[PDB]
Amino acid sequence: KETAAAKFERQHMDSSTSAASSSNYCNQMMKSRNLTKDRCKPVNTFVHESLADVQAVCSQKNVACKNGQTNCYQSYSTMSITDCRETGSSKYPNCAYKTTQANKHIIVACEGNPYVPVHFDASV
Repeated sequence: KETAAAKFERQHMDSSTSAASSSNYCNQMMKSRNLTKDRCKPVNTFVHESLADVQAVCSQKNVACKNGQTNCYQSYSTMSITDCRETGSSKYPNCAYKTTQANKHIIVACEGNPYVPVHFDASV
């Protein structure tokens, strides 16, 4: 169940806001995107740009993925993102996340035809 493309969208797309609204943004979003169901996903980034703009990164700067895969791409421009990271007070099933707002390049791995993001590698 769940294509890689749809999983990327579920984990990493939030085009409904221009930026994280409150310090509770990550706690709410990690839960509601089902990333705290069987485990506290330790780290996860949301992108506040249109899906088209994020898909377009698959046609931007070809770079190495962190594991050495050759199908990663860095956005030419910076993007509004929110980094969500599990904090010291976090213990499944009571997950607790630090919310970190930022504007930076995203790096994604792309696959398929249509060639779309299937993994969030990093931000810089």
